[PDB]
Amino acid sequence: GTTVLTEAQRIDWMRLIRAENVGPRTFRSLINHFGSARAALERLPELARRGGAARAGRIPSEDEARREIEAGRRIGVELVAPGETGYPTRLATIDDAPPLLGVHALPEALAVMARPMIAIVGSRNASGAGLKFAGQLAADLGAAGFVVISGLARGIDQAAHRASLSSGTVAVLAGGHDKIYPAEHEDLLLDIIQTRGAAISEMPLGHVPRGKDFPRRNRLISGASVGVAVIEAAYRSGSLITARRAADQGREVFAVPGSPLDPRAAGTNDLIKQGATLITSASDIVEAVASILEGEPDTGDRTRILALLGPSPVGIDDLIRLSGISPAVVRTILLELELAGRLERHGGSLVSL
Amino acid sequence: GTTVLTEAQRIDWMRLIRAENVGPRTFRSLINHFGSARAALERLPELARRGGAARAGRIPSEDEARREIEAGRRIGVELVAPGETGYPTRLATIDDAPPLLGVHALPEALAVMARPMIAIVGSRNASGAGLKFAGQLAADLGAAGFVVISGLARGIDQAAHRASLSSGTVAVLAGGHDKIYPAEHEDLLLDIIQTRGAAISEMPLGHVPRGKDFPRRNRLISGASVGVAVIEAAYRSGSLITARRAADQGREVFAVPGSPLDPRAAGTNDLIKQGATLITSASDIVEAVASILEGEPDTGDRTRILALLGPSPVGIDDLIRLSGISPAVVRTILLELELAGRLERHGGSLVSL
Repeated sequence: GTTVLTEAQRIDWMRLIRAENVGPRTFRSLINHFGSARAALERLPELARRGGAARAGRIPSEDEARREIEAGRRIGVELVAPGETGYPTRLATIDDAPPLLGVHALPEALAVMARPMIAIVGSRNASGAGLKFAGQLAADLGAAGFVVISGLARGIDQAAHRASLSSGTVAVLAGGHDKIYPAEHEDLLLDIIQTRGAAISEMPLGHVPRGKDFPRRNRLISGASVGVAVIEAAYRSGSLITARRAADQGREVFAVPGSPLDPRAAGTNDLIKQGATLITSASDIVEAVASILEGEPDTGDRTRILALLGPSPVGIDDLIRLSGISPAVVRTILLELELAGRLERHGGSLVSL
Repeated sequence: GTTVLTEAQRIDWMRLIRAENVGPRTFRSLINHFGSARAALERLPELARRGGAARAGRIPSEDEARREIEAGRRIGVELVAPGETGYPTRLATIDDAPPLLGVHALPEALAVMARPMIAIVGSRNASGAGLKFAGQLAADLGAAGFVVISGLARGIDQAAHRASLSSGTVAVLAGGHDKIYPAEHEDLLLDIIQTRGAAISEMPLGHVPRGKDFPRRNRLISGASVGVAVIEAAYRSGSLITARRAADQGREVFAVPGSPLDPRAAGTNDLIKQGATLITSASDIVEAVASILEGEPDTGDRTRILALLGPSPVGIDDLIRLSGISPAVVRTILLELELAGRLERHGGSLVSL
């Protein structure tokens, strides 16, 4: 597999993301500014004080971070960073990407995370017809080669996971890998792993999912995908949160239509009114995403690297962390740019356009 | 009311449109080229011969044309041209506008034709829910001030006419004013007239509607409207013909969504996929058309007149015939253009930009 951080670096990444007042956006900026997690961690106390806080912010020790990384390994969870095997590329490109993603899959099956994914979400209280449609859609997308990503929820999510087991499905957990919600889906999650899929989470081990953790996780469902399909949704359905994240991130949103009188079609019909793509079958999605979805650059890779470059020098490390693109592919792109004459190479692995 | 043709001119218009090989597009070009129907009628025999036809094309006499105009008056039908009271303005702007439109309304009620219209069309074999929706939609649009135009068909059309009687509805007939199809809708048509609406037709008196007359009439339903709403439509529904005409003419098309499993939602769902506006209520239409829908020019009038002008001189007659805009309003627009310095006035009422 591809590895981008030393064991010492992964420990420092764990210490930093778990630090008080450090979220995914803070982490990004800290690395952008100080060049490494090690360097960021040193400034953490003085930054807080100079910022005007009363007291020191909590910062996990080296030992606490190491224990958490080992505790995860003991139950089959690998903690991966952008650019590494197991970290889905599209996810690295969101504004608040998780610096470390805990991925639980069979030992040789981590590559499921490199495949193109479609999110299928919708009502927890779903109609019989919605469940049926969600299941057929997931089976059809899987047969076309997509991984189905969803949130292990009651209703639409589980129908989509259940029908995509054999082609590969990913579940995004709202809490720790060892604290599954809903409890009735523990069996399903194990079947997902056993059929060469994966569970992913950014939360600490032992973290019991709380009400507020569910919306937060939705950005990862949309973030890893090349498209989000909403099957059914009344007003106030949590699945419409996934749709809203998808739109913020620039992912295409697909919605299944229904009758104006159908309460479970109110949210999906409204998505369409607001610009989501109306779908009646998997082919509508496949045709839409065909457009986009080894050191060889994939569709979009060159464009995404160019976009992260500018008149101010950046590290190849930074480009990998910010784009999720494998090290080999980023190197190929920078090489293409340089000897087309469009790249300036500076001291210590730093590059400009 | 507004009158644009003398009785002698209307007779010549009747002779010409009823002439062998002269359709609405031919009529337009003949007037564009020869300046009047009288002048066109003289060339008709020599044009046909020089065109390479074997024999003379049939041309109605003055007496036959006059008899048809009088026969229509005897049952309450007025034959109107673009620019006149009773001729709906938007209809005059289609490529194949009827030169004379037979309009049947109460004596003082011809002004219903100047009001903004929304077409409501759909399945002849409609669901209970579709009929209900069509009825509520027509009543709501009518209460907002629109006239509902439709084709007197079984299913969706009649539900829309029935619910819009009191605010005003227009029926487009596939045949003569005295040959109603379906026969079961004779009573309904009379109720439309009695409640200050209208029936319109471009067909001769005594013309029994044939299979092929139905599609031809659909362009008038869409043509007179500022928008066409399709309520339900399976594949091959005749209502999708109205939608296709609407799109060719540049009218906005609205479609009511349904479940992917609903056979009556296949055509409407597909319209949406192809760019029609998804609606779940009258407000979606009202908001969409707000944008657009006395010598005072209305929204769009100035733009439409300017578009018909060019470096080559045209008559004010031509502009009225081609735009459907009242004589007084066209004169106001040309006056605005001229003394803004943008108009050239030539000999014999001819103008250029």
